[PDB]
Amino acid sequence: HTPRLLTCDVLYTGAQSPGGVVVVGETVAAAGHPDELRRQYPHAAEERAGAVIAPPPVNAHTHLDMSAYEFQALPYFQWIPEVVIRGRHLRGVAAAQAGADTLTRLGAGGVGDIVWAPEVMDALLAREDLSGTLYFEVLNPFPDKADEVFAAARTHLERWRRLERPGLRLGLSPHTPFTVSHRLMRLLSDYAAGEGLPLQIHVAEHPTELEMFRTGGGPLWDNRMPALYPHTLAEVIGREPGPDLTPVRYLDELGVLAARPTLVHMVNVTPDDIARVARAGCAVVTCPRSNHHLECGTFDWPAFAAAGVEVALGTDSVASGETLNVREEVTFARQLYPGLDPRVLVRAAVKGGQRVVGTPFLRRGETWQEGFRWELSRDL
Ligand SMILES: [Zn+2]
Repeated sequence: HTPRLLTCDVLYTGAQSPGGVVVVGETVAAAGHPDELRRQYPHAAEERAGAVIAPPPVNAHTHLDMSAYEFQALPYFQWIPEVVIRGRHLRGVAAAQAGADTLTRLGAGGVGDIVWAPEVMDALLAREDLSGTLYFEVLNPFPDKADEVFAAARTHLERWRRLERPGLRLGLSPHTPFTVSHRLMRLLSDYAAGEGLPLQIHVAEHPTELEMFRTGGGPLWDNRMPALYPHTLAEVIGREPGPDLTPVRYLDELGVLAARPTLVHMVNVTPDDIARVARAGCAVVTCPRSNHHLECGTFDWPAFAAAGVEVALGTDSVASGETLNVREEVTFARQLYPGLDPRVLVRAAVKGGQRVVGTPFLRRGETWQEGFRWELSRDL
């Protein structure tokens, strides 16, 4: 027949750069380094196929439905009006179903979705086109309410666990280290660890979070809505904030990292925090655009990579992440980390995410799919 050599900047079948794929008809003949290919197929016509050739990326963290409650609980979300405004429509089943539709049109790559409304979980759990993990979000900073909140959450979880099918599993998501009491956090992590339920916790997203764990105050805590929290952060976390404390150290000493939960954002951490995460074997999900729009600072990917921590990519909800298309986060991340090997970004988008949410192979014999050529991606 007639082989075609499609070349790209980064290929992921470990990622390779430069990259290339020889296609014969609609079948992959070979995939690897391009020079190897031009030498193996001298008569093959070449085609510049764009920057990336790889399976559709996994959106390891997003919210297809949210609550005014979680917006109200986080002061820094309010400081960026556009985010609150954009987030208002992200309520209920209809909006969630439309989001899932978008994910499917984008390549049907896996997804790590945080769910708020029980009715949304009912609907998404029944989506035969989705794959990944649906994490039920739990939020309550009052120690005295921990037992009852846990019991209510467990009931829902036990019910849904029976509806769970291969490819789309149920997960749990304690909101943050400061909107969930220390008692409820441990009840949740222990339960999930024992039942084999994946976990995702938003940690150290904004710098003001690290500040209050150190001083008990600052722009976040001092500007919260009083009725939504106990009178002191100490009451929420069960210990006094201090100079040597951080939300990560808090979770580590609380014994929550023992369950190997996936930590989201993780922008404002210290070298010691990174060491604790690496030791525990926790994976982390970074949402580039979201962090930028929420003025949270920048995730230190090179530091996490050097520590050997598994990194995945997410877009976060569209309120702060713009779109549900992770291909766009890869582009953004390339700009954020000039010294970081682009191959690391692509591998993270695909393999990293798959490992977090639970990947098509691109090799000889496999059907060549246009979905592997990112430059041709359509969200409609
Ligand atoms: Zn989130």
